[PDB]
Amino acid sequence: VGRRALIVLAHSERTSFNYAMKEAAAAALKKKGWEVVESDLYAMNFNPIISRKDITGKLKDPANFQYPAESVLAYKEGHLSPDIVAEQKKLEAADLVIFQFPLQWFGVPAILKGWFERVFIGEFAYTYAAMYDKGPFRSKKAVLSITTGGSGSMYSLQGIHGDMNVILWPIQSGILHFCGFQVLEPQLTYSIGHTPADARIQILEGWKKRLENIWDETPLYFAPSSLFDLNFQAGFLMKKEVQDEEKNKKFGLSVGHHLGKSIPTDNQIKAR
Amino acid sequence: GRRALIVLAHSERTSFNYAMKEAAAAALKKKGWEVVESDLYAMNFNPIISRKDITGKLKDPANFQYPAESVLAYKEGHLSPDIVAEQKKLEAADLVIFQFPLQWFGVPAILKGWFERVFIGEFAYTYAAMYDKGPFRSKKAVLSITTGGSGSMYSLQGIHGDMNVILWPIQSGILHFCGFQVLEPQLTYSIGHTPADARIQILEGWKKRLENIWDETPLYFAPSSLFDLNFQAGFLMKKEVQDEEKNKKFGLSVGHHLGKSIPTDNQIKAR
Amino acid sequence: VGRRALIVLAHSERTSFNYAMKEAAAAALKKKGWEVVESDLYAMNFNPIISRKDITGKLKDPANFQYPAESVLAYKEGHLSPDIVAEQKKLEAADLVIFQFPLQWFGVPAILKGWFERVFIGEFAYTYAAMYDKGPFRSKKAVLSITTGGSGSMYSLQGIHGDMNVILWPIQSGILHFCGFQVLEPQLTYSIGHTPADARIQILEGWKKRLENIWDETPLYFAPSSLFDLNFQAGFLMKKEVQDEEKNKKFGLSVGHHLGKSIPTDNQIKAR
Amino acid sequence: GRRALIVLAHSERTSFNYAMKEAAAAALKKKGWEVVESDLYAMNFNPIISRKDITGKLKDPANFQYPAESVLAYKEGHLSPDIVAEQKKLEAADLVIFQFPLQWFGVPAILKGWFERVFIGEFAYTYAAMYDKGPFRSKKAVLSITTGGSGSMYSLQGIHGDMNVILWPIQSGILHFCGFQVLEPQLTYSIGHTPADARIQILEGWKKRLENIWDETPLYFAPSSLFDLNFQAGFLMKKEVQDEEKNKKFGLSVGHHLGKSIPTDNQIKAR
Ligand SMILES: Cc1cc2nc3c(=O)[nH]c(=O)nc-3n(C[C@H](O)[C@H](O)[C@H](O)COP(=O)(O)OP(=O)(O)OC[C@H]3O[C@@H](n4cnc5c(N)ncnc54)[C@H](O)[C@@H]3O)c2cc1C
Ligand SMILES: Cc1cc2nc3c(=O)[nH]c(=O)nc-3n(C[C@H](O)[C@H](O)[C@H](O)COP(=O)(O)OP(=O)(O)OC[C@H]3O[C@@H](n4cnc5c(N)ncnc54)[C@H](O)[C@@H]3O)c2cc1C
Ligand SMILES: Cc1cc2nc3c(=O)[nH]c(=O)nc-3n(C[C@H](O)[C@H](O)[C@H](O)COP(=O)(O)OP(=O)(O)OC[C@H]3O[C@@H](n4cnc5c(N)ncnc54)[C@H](O)[C@@H]3O)c2cc1C
Ligand SMILES: Cc1cc2nc3c(=O)[nH]c(=O)nc-3n(C[C@H](O)[C@H](O)[C@H](O)COP(=O)(O)OP(=O)(O)OC[C@H]3O[C@@H](n4cnc5c(N)ncnc54)[C@H](O)[C@@H]3O)c2cc1C
Ligand SMILES: NC(=O)c1ccc[n+]([C@@H]2O[C@H](COP(=O)([O-])OP(=O)(O)OC[C@H]3O[C@@H](n4cnc5c(N)ncnc54)[C@H](O)[C@@H]3O)[C@@H](O)[C@H]2O)c1
Ligand SMILES: NC(=O)c1ccc[n+]([C@@H]2O[C@H](COP(=O)([O-])OP(=O)(O)OC[C@H]3O[C@@H](n4cnc5c(N)ncnc54)[C@H](O)[C@@H]3O)[C@@H](O)[C@H]2O)c1
Repeated sequence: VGRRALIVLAHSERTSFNYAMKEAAAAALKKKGWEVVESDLYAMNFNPIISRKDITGKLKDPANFQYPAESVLAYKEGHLSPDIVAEQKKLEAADLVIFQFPLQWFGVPAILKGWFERVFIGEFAYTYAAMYDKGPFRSKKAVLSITTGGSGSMYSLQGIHGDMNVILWPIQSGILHFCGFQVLEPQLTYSIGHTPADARIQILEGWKKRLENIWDETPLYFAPSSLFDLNFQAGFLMKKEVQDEEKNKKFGLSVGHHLGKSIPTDNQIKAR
Repeated sequence: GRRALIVLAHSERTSFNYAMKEAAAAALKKKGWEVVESDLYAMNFNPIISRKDITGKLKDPANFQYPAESVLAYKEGHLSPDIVAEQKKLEAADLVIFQFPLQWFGVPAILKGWFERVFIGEFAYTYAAMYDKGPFRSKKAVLSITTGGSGSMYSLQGIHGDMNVILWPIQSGILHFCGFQVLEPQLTYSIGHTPADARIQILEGWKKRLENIWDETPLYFAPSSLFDLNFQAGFLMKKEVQDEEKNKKFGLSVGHHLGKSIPTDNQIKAR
Repeated sequence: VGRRALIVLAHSERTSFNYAMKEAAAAALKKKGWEVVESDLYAMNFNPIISRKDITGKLKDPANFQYPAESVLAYKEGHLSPDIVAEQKKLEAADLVIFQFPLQWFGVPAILKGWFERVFIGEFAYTYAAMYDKGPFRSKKAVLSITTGGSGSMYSLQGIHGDMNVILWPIQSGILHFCGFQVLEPQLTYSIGHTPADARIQILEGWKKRLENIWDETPLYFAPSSLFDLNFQAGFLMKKEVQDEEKNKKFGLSVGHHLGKSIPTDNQIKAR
Repeated sequence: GRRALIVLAHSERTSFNYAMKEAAAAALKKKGWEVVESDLYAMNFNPIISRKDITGKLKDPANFQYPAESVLAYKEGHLSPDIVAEQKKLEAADLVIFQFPLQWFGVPAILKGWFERVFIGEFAYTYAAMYDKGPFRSKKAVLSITTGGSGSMYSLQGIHGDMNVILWPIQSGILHFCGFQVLEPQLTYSIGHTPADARIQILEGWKKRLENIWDETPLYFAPSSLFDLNFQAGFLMKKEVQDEEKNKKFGLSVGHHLGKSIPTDNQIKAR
């Protein structure tokens, strides 16, 4: 029939390049016969604060409330807040998830951060049994599309701000891959606010061209979970024999699994 | 007679996070500190940047840009009063303690929003004064983080990976960027599977540390003097500093790894 | 706690239980280091009728006068009547607002009703941009303290008068929450004039005990405004996908958002 | 030759509310009604209950209670003359029309005050005779409300919530409590966004309705016969009526929802 795509947008202004890049992605994907659902978080007045109000039924323990535990029960028993559930249905349907946002304080905007917190509940988005490459969204692909005010030189190995690969790691590994997603190469649009209108149009056309064949792309490299002992008594440490195979190599596996050695160039930006 | 701000991002008074805020307040007051708080959930703090944050005339309502508009609003004094209140707390504060649970490898959304609305240009950073030359070089900040995951999971060989990498965007990208000297984070791992007697110990450990907090060495970040702070040079590391570093085996920091090894616990232990 | 509290009182007699409960609240709060400001509306000879006299400057349109529009301009340009402005300053300062009044005709007294009408002006207390949980007083907490002549059985589900939750809804949702307030559990003191002296003393002591730790209480549940399309073309209706998630559930969200189903027990009286 | 009272709570003669008062007067006179008015703003009506409302000897000036004192003052005939004047209008009136703009989900303060000062015990209610057995069971009342908000906002799925809930305290708690049979309210939503052609239609609709107003079915309120009207029983619903209602899916009314569903438009449409 054709595949489904979710576009999460974290910018308040319709006049923004971020909004322009959401519209371009929708356009490009529909024209290739994709169904396209959106979460325009500001337009939705999405609520990004985790609270008791997120559970609409009986709390297991109202006197000693813990959001991890309570939210998971509420999912299983089906009395999560309906605004959460609506976003979860969009994700279950979605084969590709595009996150369009401006980098703010080296991270996702608060409203997108809150979306992850309220929507990516246990049992739904991760278990513990099944982390990382074995997680519930291993069927799905995700891509970050980020704009910055700072130039790309500032996020180079020798830039004042430092390696962009380090900045992306918590989001791409810690949030997206943790839940199973195969993470595609991020679309980095540097110093957008010093780019003249003719060149922005080019960037949009570049973005649209990429989305034509997005599904065929190689994902970023993360250490398979098979390299680790996935149980508590072992501490989720990297297997003793994998440490032995890696002792000799000069490069580490990834930004987070640098292993006290060099990080593979553009681990979080380019695939191999 | 120094001042301390405690920012707390947890909704429940029954939490260990709340317990660690109370312990810090206690310990600091007893050493003659003034202690101001921002309990963000109790304040029902609003973490979403919007036009409503500027209370006066916009420079350009048809083409609104939060960076530029917020900065004018600071200079002309028509920021939203809830923002201004937090800024006054910071101007007064010598030490800032951020108490929060790690959520999705980061600060909670409400604390993230606080940074976004409160750390406005000209007030918290300019670009002519970045990093060690920034407006808060007089001040010290420390993260106090709790996790659900065990510390083995955030070791070099842990499933989740090096905690130094996770802390970098916050400690360098937000705190140091604005000038703060960043102290060793208080990392309290897998708190919900720590027995009661050991939690009591952790609180007492926290209180003991805060007695002599001010004397501590800060974490190492590359001085901005190692870089060409102008656009034509690209804010790249000076050509002669690259020459001095060519030979060394370790990089400077997590973000300035320079394609080499990261100094062990760059974001966790001081030099 | 160097926090501020406003106590609005709508009873004419100093000999009243209502006055006794104002005094008890002031006592209890001061002793916990609160600043306490009062609006004793009868003692102030407060004027509760909206008129042109409420605007002291130039009317925008004297031939076709509309209090909503004119009052809002007068706030922005700073020429509201000084008696209104005085009350507004009390509100801006106040973290907690306590309304102490006798139920009169299933509602607030006329003088308190007038206070709402003259003091809760647009831009100050509400905009249509920011309604309900996004409103200007989301930082503040409010509580109703109501006395009745009728017994509590009369306002039970099977009482002659009917559910008290229905009676409170217009005030707590329509007035307090509309302006942003987090609304705490109302203090309902039923049939006070047929309570023996020893039990009245108990009620006062109960009230004082509650106010010690008032700030830590959970607020009443109102449907978040994030469940709705906050714009005119959509009709401020509940989002289409939230209605889909709620179609199946047996209980409605609140007294006003009952959705043609059962109302959550004591939605306007107890928190969850 | 029946009589009608029109109570109006709007200050401006240029208002749609005033236009709807004039239309009702017109329509009713033309059908041979006598029409008395209470234009509360024009009367400079005083809506605050005070001691000044009793003009004779108080029973207990040191411990004053408005319920008790006002009732004695009615029986002994020394109520304030402005109250008495309004009471005479009510005694004469067969139909009472309340024309007002919704203000804060309620009647305006001045109309609220009118109820408080005019609807005194013994005159408008006793505890002997509440609801359908009350003194005004001979009379009919109708609310004519204008709103600024659109009707979608007061639908089951509207931001503001069910308008049936909003009307309940007024129609049941004030009007029916005193005996009135309450007719379907005339709801004129978002009048200030209605073009002139459609306003003319609404007025004509109002006038057409008033021609045959007296024949209309009233709104459904639970008869007081479903309850034990005595204090020892607590004015609770009879044990055998609860038994008849156990099985039904819909409750009786908005206030007597009985923990179940409210009958659709209980306070807006007759059954
Ligand atoms: C709180 C906060 C923190 C921040 N922190 C960081 C940080 O840590 N690091 C960092 O690098 N940056 C940071 N920034 C900067 C931020 O990343 C940039 O402001 C953002 O990336 C710019 O993207 P935009 O879509 O908002 O741009 P806009 O300025 O909204 O858009 C750029 C230009 O494109 C124009 N345009 C829009 N659509 C079109 C179209 N279809 N065709 C042609 N022209 C078009 C616009 O009118 C405008 O002139 C921060 C900003 C904020 C508010
Ligand atoms: C949305 C979300 C995302 C998350 N993502 C991550 C993630 O990416 N990585 C990660 O590692 N974790 C994650 N977590 C987990 C989070 O780090 C932990 O839940 C948190 O750190 C636990 O601290 P707490 O204060 O919340 O614990 P609590 O359960 O509130 O406290 C722990 C125990 O201490 C007790 N206690 C309370 N006060 C005292 C006292 N005074 N003295 C002694 N004992 C006391 C409590 O009663 C309880 O038994 C996430 C959680 C959420 C909600
Ligand atoms: C116009 C009007 C309409 C009304 N409509 C309704 C209605 O629709 N529904 C309804 O249920 N009720 C209604 N009522 C009744 C009203 O709610 C009650 O009369 C009111 O709540 C009683 O409170 P009070 O403070 O006036 O009581 P009071 O009678 O003034 O006080 C109660 C008792 O407590 C004593 N007392 C005072 N101070 C102290 C103290 N410090 N310690 C101990 N004892 C003390 C007093 O002397 C007295 O004996 C209405 C009343 C009016 C005037
Ligand atoms: C303090 C306060 C609180 C409020 N609270 C609420 C609330 O909680 N909820 C809510 O929904 N609303 C609320 N409102 C708004 C109120 O409900 C509306 O403003 C009011 O109902 C609109 O009717 P009006 O008579 O005032 O209209 P107007 O605007 O005075 O008149 C309506 C239009 O009809 C025209 N018109 C006048 N006479 C005629 C005629 N003879 N023929 C044809 N056209 C004519 C007028 O010129 C105008 O264009 C509140 C208002 C105030 C002042
Ligand atoms: N990390 C951050 O978020 C960050 C840091 C610094 C600056 N900024 C943003 O960048 C702005 C910097 O402005 P500025 O005063 O430094 O000037 P500018 O950088 O916008 O213009 C001057 C410089 O631009 C460069 N440049 C390259 N191509 C150019 C072209 N075609 N035309 C003109 N200049 C060209 C040149 O090196 C020149 O020295 C800030 O106002 C802010 O918006 C963001
Ligand atoms: N709810 C309450 O508690 C309360 C309290 C007091 C007053 N009120 C009432 O609420 C009113 C608030 O006014 P409002 O916010 O409803 O005004 P509004 O936003 O409805 O007025 C502007 C209208 O014009 C339309 N419009 C104009 N140009 C347009 C265009 N080019 N394309 C599309 N649509 C266009 C807008 O969509 C909108 O419907 C007050 O004046 C008062 O009457 C309500």
